[PDB]
Amino acid sequence: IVGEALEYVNIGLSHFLALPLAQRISLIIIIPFIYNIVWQLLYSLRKDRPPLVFYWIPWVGSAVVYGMKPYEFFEECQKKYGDIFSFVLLGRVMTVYLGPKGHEFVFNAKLADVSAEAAYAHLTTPVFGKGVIYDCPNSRLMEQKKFVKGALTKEAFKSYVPLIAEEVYKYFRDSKNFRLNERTTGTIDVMVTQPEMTIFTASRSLLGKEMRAKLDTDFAYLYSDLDKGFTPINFVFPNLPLEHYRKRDHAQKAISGTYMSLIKERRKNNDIQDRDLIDSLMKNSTYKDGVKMTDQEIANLLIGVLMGGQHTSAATSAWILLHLAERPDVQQELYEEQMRVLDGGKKELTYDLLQEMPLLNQTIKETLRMHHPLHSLFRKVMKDMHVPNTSYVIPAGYHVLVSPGYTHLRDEYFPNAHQFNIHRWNNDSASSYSVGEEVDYGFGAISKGVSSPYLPFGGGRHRCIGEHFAYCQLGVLMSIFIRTLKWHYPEGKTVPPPDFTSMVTLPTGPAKIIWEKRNPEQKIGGRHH
Ligand code: HEM
Ligand SMILES: O[C@](Cc1ccccc1Cl)(Cn1cncn1)C1(Cl)CC1
Repeated sequence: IVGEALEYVNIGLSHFLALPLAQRISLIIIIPFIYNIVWQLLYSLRKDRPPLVFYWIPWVGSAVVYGMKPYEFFEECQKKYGDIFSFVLLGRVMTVYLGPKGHEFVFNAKLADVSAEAAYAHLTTPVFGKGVIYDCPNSRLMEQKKFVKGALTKEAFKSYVPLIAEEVYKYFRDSKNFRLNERTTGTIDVMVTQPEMTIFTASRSLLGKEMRAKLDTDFAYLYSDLDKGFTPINFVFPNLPLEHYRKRDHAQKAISGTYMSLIKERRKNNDIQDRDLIDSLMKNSTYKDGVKMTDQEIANLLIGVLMGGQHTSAATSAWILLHLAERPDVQQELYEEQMRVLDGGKKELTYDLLQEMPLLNQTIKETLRMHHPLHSLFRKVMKDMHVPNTSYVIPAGYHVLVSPGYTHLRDEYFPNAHQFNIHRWNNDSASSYSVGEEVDYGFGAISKGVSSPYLPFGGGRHRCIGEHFAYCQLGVLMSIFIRTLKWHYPEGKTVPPPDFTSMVTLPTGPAKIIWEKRNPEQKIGGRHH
């Protein structure tokens, strides 16, 4: 009968629970291994799902290959499966949609369909603090971006340019990496100098002289502490009780405390001007429902703004230096533009004159094409998503992944994509531009279409608002580098490959260049010890 088989189910169960633990832990790995494999083969039979990349190790998925070489990973998947495909990543299912259609499917997705803050809050909230960026409803984000943008105006950039210039010259004068008054040539690691120059120039201009002054003290170590807490590791283990995580948390409290100290001091003195982003957020951080940002939230939002601009910009100036190091022809061409626009150095650099340096701006544009700082952008899917002109459905709980930086490197959209060529942007020197209709999500009119193959600043509701600041900063910095120095590689060295494991696609260090003064006898004035 069949009842006697049912007895043997029970018997077999009892014999299973009595196996030697050698065989039993052997089975606790062999069962999920086999089940994973069986599940994938079953999955490939669904026609309402994008092809899923095969993987051996459950939960881990394609994490290794994706983690180390994501563009190579995407190209292989693209050849095998086309532009839409899925892969497992440390517990999650990522659906990749490559190319301009993918830009459109993700950046222009319905607010109800996808969530950025659901993807990122665990990465950023620990670092920035509560109440801001991804620790708040999207509508709050939209207004925060409006608040920050309102400090990032043309009139602010006119005032930031000499402050940024002052910092670059102070760095050339005082830093051990240069000391131009004492040395006429030297070797630097751009992954040491550019992060420093970046935080010095961004602090001075966006936070002001007090906050810049504090980076000359041991307080600077908190920034370094806070900086470590910004790592992909936060995606799997956002909070685990080790030391790294406590120095981070301490840094957040300590730095936000310093900003709040200055904010409350400015208000108690009625010392509220138009100097910096701090003045600006103090005068302009009331939401449309009338709720005012707290001083804590203002401080946290300052941290997020500085942190965002820090890693994107520092990686970008590093790459610019690295590409130009093997292109003395491009340095020469940029130097001639500087001499023409600044009347042989006699004109002081201003924001308006920066806008008349198309080749310098094209050099930034081309670096951002070859080295998009963020190789992958994510959203969590909130509701089932039908993929147009397919029968594909992306179910809620999945994640979508868009990669404009991958398209940046495709010969079909950029001929000879792997060649650094600033002249591919001749008569097209703008950081970005909308080829047509606009829309406003709450922080200004931006392009409605997100189909450009070039999208260094993303698009849609989550689009960057830092692009003009980053061009101002990079522009001032590279204008001074060009006028002051020539540089090249040590023998046999060339452009390093990207390190894709970090949060930005920074160069693999150490990435060293050799500088020499164009004018060995030129002195940088000012007092120093
Ligand atoms: C070369 C420099 C930069 C590049 C290439 C860059 C790139 C991007 C990209 C691709 C996004 C969209 C992210 C997504 O869709 O998930 C973004 C968003 C954003 N960025 Fe930047 N960024 C840069 C610098 C900056 C700077 C300097 C600031 C501030 C001064 C900044 C602040 C922001 C903010 C507030 C968002 C909005 C995020 C959201 O709404 O979800 N970024 N950036
Ligand atoms: O978009 C960011 C997050 C981010 C967004 C706004 C402000 C700061 C940060 Cl760090 C990075 N970023 C974007 N612009 C500046 N930083 C990443 Cl790390 C990709 C998810």
